[PDB]
Amino acid sequence: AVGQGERGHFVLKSGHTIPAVGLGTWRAGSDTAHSVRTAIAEAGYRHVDTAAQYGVEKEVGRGLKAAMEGGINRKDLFVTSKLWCTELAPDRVRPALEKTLKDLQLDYLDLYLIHWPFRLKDGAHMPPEAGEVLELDMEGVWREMEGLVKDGLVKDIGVCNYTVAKLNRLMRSANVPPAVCQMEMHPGWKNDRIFEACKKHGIHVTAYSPLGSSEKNLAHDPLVEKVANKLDKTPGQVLLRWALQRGTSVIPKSTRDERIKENIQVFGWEIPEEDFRALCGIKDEKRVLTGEELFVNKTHGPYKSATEVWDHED
Ligand SMILES: NC(=O)c1ccc[n+]([C@@H]2O[C@H](COP(=O)([O-])OP(=O)(O)OC[C@H]3O[C@@H](n4cnc5c(N)ncnc54)[C@H](OP(=O)(O)O)[C@@H]3O)[C@@H](O)[C@H]2O)c1
Repeated sequence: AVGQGERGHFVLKSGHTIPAVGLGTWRAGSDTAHSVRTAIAEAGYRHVDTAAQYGVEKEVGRGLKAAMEGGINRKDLFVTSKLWCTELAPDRVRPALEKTLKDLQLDYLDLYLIHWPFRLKDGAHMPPEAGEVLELDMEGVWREMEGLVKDGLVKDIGVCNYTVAKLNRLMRSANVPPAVCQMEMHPGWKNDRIFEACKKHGIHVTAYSPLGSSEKNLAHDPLVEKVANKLDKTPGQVLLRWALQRGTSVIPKSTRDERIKENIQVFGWEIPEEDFRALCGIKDEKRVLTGEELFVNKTHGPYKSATEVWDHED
């Protein structure tokens, strides 16, 4: 699905549109403001993805402000933030959003996501010590997030890093189902299982770490590079276009102006079926972001391995 032009977009269940390409901001650092302004004003991005836990929201805010002061309406932008683990209790949801909106210098978010489906204690360590991973009242948290929508502070709500079982648990109790499920997706980790479950429920999927992140960057993968040279495009452009053809929005992160400009030029051309199949053919070995260092305590639990974080669905 698409919108057409570099204004390509997907449609959420609420009728609101999400631009197909967004700017990621994890580890964007003290360049964040510049990258956000450049991406929006010069490269024509209309979607920014951030989070409180990234520590860059104030910077994103200054960037968004500068971009809008140059004659772009707030309505045209799509801003996503995320509710962190330590704030996953009903009475912490609203204060967390207000802080995010204040740092971003906004009055509403377009999308507010559960960052991870795990509650952490205040002052939790990495890895977490005994009793620092707490019990999650998912139903109560989600009810409060529905209230944010009702008040108009958030236009849509959703989740990240979910399993099929956790999705079913949420879908049982929810009045407003999740608009978006944001997941690690790239060649080498398709996660078709979660994608199919989201497709069934009409939930839109955003591919995070679409280039394999910093840790396992795929821009010098032999197969990706072969396709890139064949089509006269960059490896990044191929990786991102591959995702759009699967039907997921993408949020590639870069702090370099030229890469920011490149990453959105993924419309008006396609990856042929043979090349698409070859990239899908890369085996799903391992994920870059396991959540092990955030939630796994091997000795005391309650989560003693990475497979327990993903409900044994790998
Ligand atoms: N929900 C979650 O839990 C979650 C988890 C991970 C990520 N995310 C979100 O998704 C966004 C993207 O994921 P990610 O930041 O992990 O990684 P990514 O976008 O897959 O990869 C970014 C890395 O590739 C480089 N890069 C960017 N464009 C390139 C190109 N055209 N050619 C070659 N290299 C390129 C970047 O370096 P330079 O910056 O130096 O250009 C950076 O090192 C994050 O910023 C965040 O918004 C969410």
